Amino acid sequence: TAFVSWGNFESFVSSIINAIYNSAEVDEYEYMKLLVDNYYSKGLFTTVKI
Amino acid sequence: ILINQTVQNDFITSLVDRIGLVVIRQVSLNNPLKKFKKGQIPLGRTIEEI
Amino acid sequence: MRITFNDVKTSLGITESYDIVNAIRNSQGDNFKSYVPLATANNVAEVGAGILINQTVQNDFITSLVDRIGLVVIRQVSLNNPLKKFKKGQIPLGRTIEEIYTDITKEKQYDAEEAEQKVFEREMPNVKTLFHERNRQGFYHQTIQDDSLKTAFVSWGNFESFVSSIINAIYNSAEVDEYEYMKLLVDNYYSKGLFTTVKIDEPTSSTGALTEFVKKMRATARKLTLPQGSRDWNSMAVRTRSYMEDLHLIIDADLEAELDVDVLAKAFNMNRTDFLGNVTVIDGFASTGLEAVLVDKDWFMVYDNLHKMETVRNPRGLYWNYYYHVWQTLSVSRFANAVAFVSGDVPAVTQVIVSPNIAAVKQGGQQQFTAYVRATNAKDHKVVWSVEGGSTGTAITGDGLLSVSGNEDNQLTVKATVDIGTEDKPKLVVGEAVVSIRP
Repeated sequence: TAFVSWGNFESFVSSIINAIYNSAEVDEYEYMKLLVDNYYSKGLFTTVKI
Repeated sequence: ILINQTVQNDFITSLVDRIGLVVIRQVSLNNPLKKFKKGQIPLGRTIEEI
Repeated sequence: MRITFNDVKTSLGITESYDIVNAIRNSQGDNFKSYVPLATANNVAEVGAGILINQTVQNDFITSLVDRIGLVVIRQVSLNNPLKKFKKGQIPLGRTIEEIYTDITKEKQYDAEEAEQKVFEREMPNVKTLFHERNRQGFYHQTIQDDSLKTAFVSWGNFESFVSSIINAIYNSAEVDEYEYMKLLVDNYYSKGLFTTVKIDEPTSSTGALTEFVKKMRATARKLTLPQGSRDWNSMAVRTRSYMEDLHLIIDADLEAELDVDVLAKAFNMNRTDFLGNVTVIDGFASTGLEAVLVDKDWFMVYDNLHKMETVRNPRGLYWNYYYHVWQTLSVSRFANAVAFVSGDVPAVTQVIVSPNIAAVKQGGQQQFTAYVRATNAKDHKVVWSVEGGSTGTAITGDGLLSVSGNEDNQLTVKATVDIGTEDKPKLVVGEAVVSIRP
């Protein structure tokens, strides 16, 4: 009921799957950053004072 | 409905609902007394009856 | 009839600082000593600035003969508008434009035992919309009295050139107005507090302040284009990214000159200091604090609906009337990145954005709202949540979770408030969302 053209309907439909993949990529980046933060939190880095 | 207002679809509240059909009503009127009419007078103004 | 003028002086509308003739005459070793040997100094001085109204001058040898006009020059001018590359196509029919964006979702943990009873569980995607419409309708009117214009010219070339210049003036005026409208778009967007404000010290106070401006510009430009995206540079607070080839920075001429003379003429390897995005120089902004604006190409939503020109003739007055009608839509998109570099005293918090701005919930329903605070400093501010439905049993928690009363039917407004003022005079910044109720 929100569309009057099948092209717009399908174009809007595909964006949901695209958003799913974007969310997956963002979460992967966040996990990779959390690895470094956790390593520092456990005190296993070599700390140089600046 | 007199004077419509914007309506959002139930699945997604951001999208708005469109219109899918417009119809133009057409009527024709006639007068029933046209059978009592006489011809035309191209030139002149007055009719004399004797 | 015969329109004539009498006893008009050559000093029409002139306020002179000093009399140059008197300065030359009363010169004793002054800087005007070089003009003493000149013979026709007074004659040159009284006419050199130009004459506004001329009169008949008789020939100096034969009094009866009258001096004639030797040369006639007609000046032509063409004006354009720099911001024409940002215009979109045409809209023949309809009025409104709808823009739709969809955002990312969340993650859930794997649970085989829990999956037994939740196979058909559903959760809706996050999408939001923006709307634009036509808002400019204008016309330009010009009259031409060609038959009565013939006595002022002696050559058909001059007559045609004058008529063509009259015609071209309309297009020049249209171009000027279009430029002004598209500058007003940016001024209005800033005035409504929708830009992301970057607080600089001053572009003219000191070289340190100017190089700090350069550093902040480069940092913001880099931050705009990260591949993973961000939701800190747009008014709709959606996760989006930009591209360096699409970023446009608009500045003014005094800032450009300050750049060139201060941090480029003394900088070895100047490529480490110059501007990053595509640079456009305008004649400044009306707003007090604005100096530079960095936007995305898709920021502008300028379309045109009508461009036509129609003429009419007066058979009794013997003249033509030309009307040039222009209709346009002038709007901007809140889904694009838009940063404004502002120097001066700006508030700590510029705006608060509630991510679901339109919602619809059931009577026994719940809804989660998220508030984004656009702060110009590094201090973190806390929000307070409220609901103005008016009925008992409807309440919002301190984390933005709203629960609706089981028996009510009223429109609900959710309000997130931040206090940036001091005691006895609070300064509140308010973000609002609208909620509809289903039975």
